[PDB]
Amino acid sequence: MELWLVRHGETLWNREGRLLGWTDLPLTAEGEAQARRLKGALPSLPAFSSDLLRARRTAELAGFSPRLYPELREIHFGALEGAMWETLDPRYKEALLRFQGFHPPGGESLSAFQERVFRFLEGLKAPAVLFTHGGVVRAVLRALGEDGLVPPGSAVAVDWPRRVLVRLALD
Repeated sequence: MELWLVRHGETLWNREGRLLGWTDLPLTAEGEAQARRLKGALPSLPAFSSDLLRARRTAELAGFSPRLYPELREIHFGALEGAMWETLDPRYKEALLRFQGFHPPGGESLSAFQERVFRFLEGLKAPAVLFTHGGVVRAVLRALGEDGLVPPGSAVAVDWPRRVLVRLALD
């Protein structure tokens, strides 16, 4: 199934390097600019989006009217919400780097996050554009055997659950 996954535009925490999960931050001026550039670059397909502000706003500025699904939200970092990557305990840094064995207090485990994301993708019956988060795109790319890091406001199209089709970044 052709699916286009879009990483929302940047927020202040991108430059600051803080774990951004369910904390509902707004896009920055540049973030909104990134979203606008996506308009006309994404296919005209049914759209879905994380219900968090930054994702919804990206979808809007990209020219879509998506149906909201919390299942497309970034992982819930719990007590680690807002933590600077830099100061993150080695055990947590490693878990996030290797994308495994991560269960922050008061948050969501990486295994539960993957289950949530993949269950949502499984339910899609036809091609669609998904406005989501870095961790979601990462989970998908990693499951397809590729490096999952993509720039804010960029997109990736995949043939789920078989392969990556294209990565699109705009300047």
